[PDB]
Amino acid sequence: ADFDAVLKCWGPVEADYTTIGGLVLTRLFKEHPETQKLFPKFAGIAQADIAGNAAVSAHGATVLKKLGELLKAKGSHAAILKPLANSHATKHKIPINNFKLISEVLVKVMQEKAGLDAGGQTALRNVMGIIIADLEANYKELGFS
Ligand code: HEM
Repeated sequence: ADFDAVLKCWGPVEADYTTIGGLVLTRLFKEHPETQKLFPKFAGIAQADIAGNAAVSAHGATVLKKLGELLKAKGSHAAILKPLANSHATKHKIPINNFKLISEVLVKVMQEKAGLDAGGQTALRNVMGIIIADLEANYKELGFS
């Protein structure tokens, strides 16, 4: 049910993953400035210059596309999410807490831009909690605790 609740508001997100993606990463770097150093391609860009940066928006689209693919998948999740844990722990070196930060940014962006109401916000927090718990478990399998 919670996946369906999010999907009832996903139209404006998938309509323009680049614009919405840029809003998400811009807001992440604004509100949680310590996250910006986790993207070496973007670390050091003055905050005022992020909203208009096309590469930031393209990278925001990547996360939103993958979340959409996690919402619409008819086969194994687990198979979509294990590779994500692997790359984020071993290649990108992203501490787990950062996933909670980006999830809360997305909740707020969807409230503002995608009509996600109180119940939908709870549903999205539940979905993101499922995802984050799986990432955390897979991180631990790799030795990250
Ligand atoms: C559930 C949340 C997230 C999803 C679905 C997601 C998804 C992705 C995907 C699909 C890629 C490209 C393929 C790969 O390398 O695995 C990627 C790359 C990356 N992600 Fe994430 N990500 C998430 C959260 C984060 C967070 C919280 C950060 C840092 C705050 C982060 C930082 C990165 C970086 C640095 C890359 C590499 C970008 C590049 O190659 O320039 N991701 N992510």
